[PDB]
Amino acid sequence: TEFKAGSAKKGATLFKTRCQQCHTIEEGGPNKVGPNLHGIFGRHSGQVKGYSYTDANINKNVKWDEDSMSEYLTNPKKYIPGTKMAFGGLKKEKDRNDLITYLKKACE
Amino acid sequence: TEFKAGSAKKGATLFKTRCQQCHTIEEGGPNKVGPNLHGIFGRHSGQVKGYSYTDANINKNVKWDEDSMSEYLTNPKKYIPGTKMAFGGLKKEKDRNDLITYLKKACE
Ligand code: HEC
Ligand code: HEC
Repeated sequence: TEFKAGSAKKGATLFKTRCQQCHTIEEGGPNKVGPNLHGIFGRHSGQVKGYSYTDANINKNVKWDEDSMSEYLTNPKKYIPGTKMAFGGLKKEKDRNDLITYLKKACE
Repeated sequence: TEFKAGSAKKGATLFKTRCQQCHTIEEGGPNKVGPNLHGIFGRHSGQVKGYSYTDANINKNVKWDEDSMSEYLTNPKKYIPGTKMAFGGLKKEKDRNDLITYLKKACE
């Protein structure tokens, strides 16, 4: 594909307003409705310890990158049918760019 | 009209990313390409001291409120023909809501 960096401040607010409801992102933050996402780009789907994932996400075995991430957030279920993440998606690239910007920084 | 409160954190990033280029908002911040906007909702257009406004904005005599503001940011020049603010506008209400949210808080 093609992915460009947007704004990490903007990505920050999007997170707080769209993801934080179900996820933490900090090193050592708790699993909640969703799994903790710290360190995600160095991992594959369904590997956070103690988190109960659907068969769907485990089997998908997604190696998370800025590119897999942009497609996933477009529409989570289209990408991972069976997934229990209840989020419609981020339709705008601009939106996904900003957010993945932040994630990439914050997840490391 | 009708104006609803969105997010002040989101409004914050929008500012930094869309307005800050030309405006400061803090009490005692400097005039720049644009006038300082601290205290704007208690004022009419073209009254900041030392700022050189166009005849256009002065004559318009806009009493700035969440409602005049939402329409202005839709398209500044459509609202104030002759105005020298070079910004296309914020097409989404959602976007304007967030931003006016922040402004209202930050401008006081
Ligand atoms: C609650 C309503 C959620 C919101 C809002 C978001 N996510 Fe989510 N996420 C949620 C669940 C229940 C799950 C588990 C899915 C399963 O089938 O097990 C997830 C999963 C993810 C993942 C997968 C990571 C992995 O370890 O495989 C990612 C990358 C993820 N969520 C990211 C994410 C972002 C960035 C969000 C905000 C736009 C977001 N999710 C929203 C629950 C919820
Ligand atoms: C520089 C490219 C600008 C950006 C980006 C934004 N504004 Fe602006 N603004 C700018 C100028 C040059 C002017 C003066 C217009 C004139 O004709 O004199 C303005 C003016 C305003 C006003 C009017 C306030 C007054 O005292 O009458 C407001 C409320 C305002 N600007 C707000 C504002 C916001 C919220 C912005 C971000 C989306 C924004 N402007 C962008 C220059 C520039």
